Amino acid sequence: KRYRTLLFDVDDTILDFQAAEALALRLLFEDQNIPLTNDMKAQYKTINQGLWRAFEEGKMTRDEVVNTRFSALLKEYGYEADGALLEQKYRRFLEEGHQLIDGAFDLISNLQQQFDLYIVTNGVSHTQYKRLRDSGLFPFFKDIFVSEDTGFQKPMKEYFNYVFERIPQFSAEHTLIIGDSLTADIKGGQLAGLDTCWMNPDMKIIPTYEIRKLEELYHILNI
Ligand SMILES: [Cl-]
Ligand SMILES: [Cl-]
Ligand SMILES: [Mg+2]
Repeated sequence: KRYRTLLFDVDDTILDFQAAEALALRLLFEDQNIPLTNDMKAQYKTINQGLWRAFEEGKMTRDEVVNTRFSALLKEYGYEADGALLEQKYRRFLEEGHQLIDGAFDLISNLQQQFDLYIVTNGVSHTQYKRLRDSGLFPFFKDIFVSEDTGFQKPMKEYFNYVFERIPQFSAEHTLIIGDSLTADIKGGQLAGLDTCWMNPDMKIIPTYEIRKLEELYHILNI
């Protein structure tokens, strides 16, 4: 077939969020003069993933996710913390990290010439615009669809409906979504009636395609 419209997730799809996060956590903890252990990093990631999942399922706001993750983590290690203040510091550090996924720039640069590209993301709009710009990816996308502007969030069908209504001459059948989240991107997109491409470099709901490297999309899209 011949897709015309490509919906990209941002974090761990085209930008290396793991890298950004690793640095921002270190800088947050340095700032707070709190030792950051490998165990603490592992617990952060379970806590953070659990909060985001709760948000995705509609049990929590995104503000709560971001403003309680650090207070919840530190509580388990004997520190009482202002979650909101720590998130403000963290956010400032995170926005400086604009590390790319291997081959992302080249890929997006080439695909822009033959497809219409859109961003679909639940991340903080200020954060996503800055990193997309600093990485060089920004100019290639026709529109940016952030959860915070919609009243909903990936994977919710109402988020994808908001997106579809706002893409001119939208055709589900000629639309591919590319993303790393099996639940947010792949299951969201499939339920919303779209083909899906699961970005899964670490080889962890059946997608139309599953890839290890962004460069595999050249073959999938026949170009
Ligand atoms: Cl997202
Ligand atoms: Cl975040
Ligand atoms: Mg992602």
